[PDB]
Order: sequence, then structure tokens, then C-alpha cells
Amino acid sequence: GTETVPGLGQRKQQILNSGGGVWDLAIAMLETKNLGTDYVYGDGKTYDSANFGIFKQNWFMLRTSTSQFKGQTTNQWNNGAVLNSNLQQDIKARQESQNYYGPDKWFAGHRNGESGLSNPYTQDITNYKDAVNWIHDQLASDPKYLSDDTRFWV
Amino acid sequence: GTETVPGLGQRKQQILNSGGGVWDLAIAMLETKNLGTDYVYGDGKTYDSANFGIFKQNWFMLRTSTSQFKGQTTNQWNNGAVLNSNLQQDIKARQESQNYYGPDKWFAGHRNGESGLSNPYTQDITNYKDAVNWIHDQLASDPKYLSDDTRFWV
Repeated sequence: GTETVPGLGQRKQQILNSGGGVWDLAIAMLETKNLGTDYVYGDGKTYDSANFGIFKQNWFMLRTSTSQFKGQTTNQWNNGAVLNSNLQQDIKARQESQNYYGPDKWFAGHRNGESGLSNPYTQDITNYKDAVNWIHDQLASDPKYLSDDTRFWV
Repeated sequence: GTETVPGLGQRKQQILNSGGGVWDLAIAMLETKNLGTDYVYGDGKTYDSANFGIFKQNWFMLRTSTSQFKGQTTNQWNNGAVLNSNLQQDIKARQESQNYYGPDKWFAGHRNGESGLSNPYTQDITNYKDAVNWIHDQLASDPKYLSDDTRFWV
């Protein structure tokens, strides 16, 4: 459905002004209500499972597929927390990660980490991918949704 | 299958050093044998159908979904020819186009233009997507394929 979140429109514009596209906005919109990074640290997870930034990218993905973190170890997972305060780096990391894995494998590793890359096409990953695509379709339907306070949720 | 193409490794590394990811390399690899732009001008097409750059992006997609050509008209289609000699702009245009439409719609509009956006899941579009994914899998199977002269063709 849809809900109105006061001030969300300014944050959408900040994401688009910081290198994000509509597709990035759709992913972030699914992950948090406020397009924010103020969920609990690591979204409560640690090491390769820890989540950072507006997309809740996991550390496994960051350390294997971004210019900023490639080659870093599982033990260095707290390094990902800089994405909670640097929106430009957060967006660039997700785009690089998707351009490394391609969209199908990026979805799988984003959702199921390393085990997801072993088969991107299970139903659980499909459900997440379908939800992002529905949200993108809504955002792409009218330019007003790129700057108003409308949130599409699944 | 596979084939060896002299000079291909140089073009692979230029793509990966000019903003492109392995995902971009897979798409370009499907579109031309030499990762080049020296097919006939527009690939023999004109106006919204004309193709430019190493991905053979069409002018309809360029004018509707990139920052460089945003808002331009069908009649301005020769403006896309700059992509035939500016690889950085070529790659950035394709990545922006995909972030605007999302991967599934980008594939559909890349393959079938504006009408593809209305029917994005035809067998032909699916076949094209599956070809890119297979090619990406082959590139990703050994780091040497990112700099050697091996082409994977479908």
C-alpha cells in the first residue's frame, strides 16, 4: 500500500541528488520507512551478516564487490558503519555491488548473503525482487512521487 | 560458445577502467564482437531506433532516461553519436538508463524500444536477458577472462 511520511520527499531528493536513481530509491524505500540509517546498529547482526546504510547492504556483499571495501575481512565488519553517515558512499557502494554481480545475483546476495549467490532463483529471493519491482513501478508512474511524501510499502 | 578475438582484452580493461562493471562488460560482449562502436552508423537505423555506443543503446532510451540527453527530441537523434567515441559517457548513460527504468524495463526498452516498455517479458526479451546472464557467469568464472582475449558468444 501507500502511506504519507512527513519530510520523506526532501530525503528522496537528497538520495537522487547524491548519485541515486529511481531504482536505488525503490530498494531503500522497501528497507526502511524513513529512507534512513538510524535502525539499530548492524540491524542487530554482526560480521558478514551485519547491515549498513539505507539499503541494509550486508558486510559480505560490501567486502566482496565494492571499491570501498573489497578485500577487507569478515573481522573488519565494523568498517561498513561509515555508510551510515556517508550517503554518497552508500549509494556508490550499492551501485558498484550490483554492477559487479549483476541484478539477479545482487538480489540473491543482498537477501541471503553468500549462500544466496549459490542459486539466485529461489522463491524467497523472487519475493523480495518482485517487491522492489512493484515499488519501482509505482515511483516511475508519476514524477510527483520522486519529491512528495508518499511511501509505497510491501 | 567461446572464441578468441585479438585486442579484446584491451577493450575489456578500458570498459572496467571507465566506470563499467563486469555486468556492463557482459552486455557489450553480447552486442558486438570487438567491444567497439564501428558498426554501421546508427546500426542502420534512424530517429528513436538509432543505436549508439558499445551497447547499441537506442535513441529513445537515451533521450528518456539519461542525464546527458534528458528531454531531447526524436529529431535530435544524431546527438547520440558522441557515444561512439566517448566510452565514459557511453557507460554512464547505460547505467543511468538502467537505474531510471529498472533492470527488467531497461532490458525491454533496450531490446524493443518504447513498445518493449509495454510488454517487458516476451520470449525474445527473456532470451536476451538469459544470454547476458550466461555471458556474465562465464566472465565471472575466472578473473583471467576480465583481461584476456576470450569472447563468450550466444
